[PDB]
Amino acid sequence: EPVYIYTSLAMIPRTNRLSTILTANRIPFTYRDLGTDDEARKVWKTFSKGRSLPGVVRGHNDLIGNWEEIEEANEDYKLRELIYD
Amino acid sequence: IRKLNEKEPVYIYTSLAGGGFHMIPRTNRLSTILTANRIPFTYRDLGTDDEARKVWKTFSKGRSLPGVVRGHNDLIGNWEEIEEANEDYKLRELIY
Repeated sequence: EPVYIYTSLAMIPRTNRLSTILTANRIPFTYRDLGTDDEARKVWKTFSKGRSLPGVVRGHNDLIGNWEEIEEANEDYKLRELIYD
Repeated sequence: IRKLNEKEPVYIYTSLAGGGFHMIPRTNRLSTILTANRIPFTYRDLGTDDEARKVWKTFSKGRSLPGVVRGHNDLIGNWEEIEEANEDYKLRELIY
């Protein structure tokens, strides 16, 4: 399943940190800009439960976590949380 | 398999970490033009998007980024070609 970093390009530098963490864990990703991407907007609004952007989404609508949660999985180094939910 | 009975998606191919000459201002200008013609789009970042990178390398003919692409690989035009066209665009994306 493809992995995305949900963002708002017009969110904050935190996107760059997220990108660095995924690359470090050899996780390929592409960006999704909620400023222009209605699918991403729908997914983030439905599932974020008020969590702030940015974040990581797998496939069409599997919200893995926002930046803070991704940070947390990374210091536990279980960021490959996102392939097993 | 792919979904039927819908419009081909439209992309602005760009490089979000810049580098390319006037990459961000030209991207911003492209965005304004597409929005002006009421054309929905998403960005493709060639820095992280390998297929978008491959598409541009194959079809750009040396044209500089950013540009507009329809579907998987229908390069409509780069920023300059798109700039000139700003008479009717809808015709070049939807009628072609």
